[PDB]
Amino acid sequence: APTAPSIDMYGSNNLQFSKIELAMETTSGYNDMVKYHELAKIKVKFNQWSGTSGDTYNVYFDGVKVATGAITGSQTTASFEYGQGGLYQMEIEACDATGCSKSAPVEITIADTDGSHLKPLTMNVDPNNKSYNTDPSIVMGTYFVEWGIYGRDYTVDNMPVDNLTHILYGFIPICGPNESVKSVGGNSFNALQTACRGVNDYEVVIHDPWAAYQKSFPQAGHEYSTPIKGNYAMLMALKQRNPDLKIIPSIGGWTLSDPFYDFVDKKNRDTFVASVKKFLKTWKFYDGVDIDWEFPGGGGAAADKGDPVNDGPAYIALMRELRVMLDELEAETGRTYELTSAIGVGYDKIEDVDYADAVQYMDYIFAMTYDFYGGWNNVPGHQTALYCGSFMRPGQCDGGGVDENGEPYKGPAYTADNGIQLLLAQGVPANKLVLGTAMYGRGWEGVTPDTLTDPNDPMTGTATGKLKGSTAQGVWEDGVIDYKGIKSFMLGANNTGINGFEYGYDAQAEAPWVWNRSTGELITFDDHRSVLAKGNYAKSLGLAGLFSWEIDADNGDILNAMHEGMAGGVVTPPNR
Repeated sequence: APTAPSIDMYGSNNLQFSKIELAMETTSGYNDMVKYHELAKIKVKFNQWSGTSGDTYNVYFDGVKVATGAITGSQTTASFEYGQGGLYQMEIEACDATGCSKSAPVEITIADTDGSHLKPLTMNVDPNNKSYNTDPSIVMGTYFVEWGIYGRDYTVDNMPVDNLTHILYGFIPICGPNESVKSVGGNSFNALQTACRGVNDYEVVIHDPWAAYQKSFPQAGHEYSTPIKGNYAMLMALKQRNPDLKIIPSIGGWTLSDPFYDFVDKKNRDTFVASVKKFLKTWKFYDGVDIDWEFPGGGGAAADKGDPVNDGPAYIALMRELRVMLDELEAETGRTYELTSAIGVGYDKIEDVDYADAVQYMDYIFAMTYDFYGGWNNVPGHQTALYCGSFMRPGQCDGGGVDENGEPYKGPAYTADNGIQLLLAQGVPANKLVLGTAMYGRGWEGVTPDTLTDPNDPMTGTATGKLKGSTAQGVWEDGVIDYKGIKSFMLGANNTGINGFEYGYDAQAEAPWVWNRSTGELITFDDHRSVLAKGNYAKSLGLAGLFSWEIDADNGDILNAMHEGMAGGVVTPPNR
């Protein structure tokens, strides 16, 4: 007396209460599927069927009073709000003037999107990824792709997190013009139309809610009724394991950049910046935002887009206004938020943005020092080289030369160093630049020995088309192959070549190749040596560190070599 509350355990997903409502077993518009609440609504039914009811109840979490209210009669509903996610030991107590009696304790879960209710994620990482003691100042970045969980079968728990400082999550789309998404075929454009139903143009949405939060991952302990699932629940648990990990959503990319070209109208930036603030309030494991606008001024997937007059000032303004917004979130939350961007480094991309201006709002620029050459045409070259290759013509490297038809080069050749120097020369600080590493090759076929102008160098040949292969080989798209695929099908464990491929390296460029003389297949990629050279280069220049696209395509070798090449190095972190 009063009789002790007895808690009705049924009808509340095992006393799991979530700050976020996520539609399950359906795909619909983003605003229909996801609803976040600053306070979780907690409802607990208890009864008291024998004896005295009492007047008032108290709820305790781990022995601390968190709520109070009136006992109704022999069955009451405890009803209150709670902000802090976590697992708690709950007891419900009933009181009158004679005394108090409490229920047995029971575990309650309040789910939040920081993973505060989650144990540290159990990892399953390829043991070929080694341990290193790289100084924590240095960036060690990679992209994890949302769609990597299907045929690529590579999931949040496979990531070598201890070897990473930054995980960039590709990709968050923007609602609006998105015809470039059609390039990918399959259901990707249609999925985005669905996600955007009922969403204002220029607002961010989750492209694939199945992958992001609906799919149950048994390696993460997910059950079908778990309130948050998918990659997102796993990234939440991953940050419980490595609290210093920075996880940042990457907006745009190659096929998702079309809406960016309408940011010349401030009204659209305003709509975008506001939706990003809300996305970050909703999805708390995220530590800022990365803008991958490919590209201010054009030259991206959309041939009918790009304005070299207006896009640069739009990008700068975008950065300015995103930084004002993240400073708000910082004031509101007490956390630190980073603002980053992946950018083209061809001279004709750099010249369209005044980065001396932009960079003051930014923590890091991810210099996309890859995709210099590839299967879109029949011209071999080093796709991710530091320096000018031996294949290049006299004056090709600095742009003063003329091509084979006597026509002038329009600018310096596509190499990582030409791009970095252009950036530094404008006043972009070295400690804000992160150098890109490829975890993939680009490739051709038809490059047989008779096409070569220098018989020692297949970069002087001519292709007949793109490299072809199967997904099991890591060829997910013609002319592109996962690094792990090159290792399995071209290098072999000793790196001396298998399946009729030979290995070669251009010492001047700092760039490897593998070439099968008989099929004419030629692949340009990053290997251990070229990545060690990129780390050396980053050390010499005082760059922020290295990042890579994309970790699912690595087998440990690239990330390991990223680490090895920065051994001993330290950098000054930036300020925004």
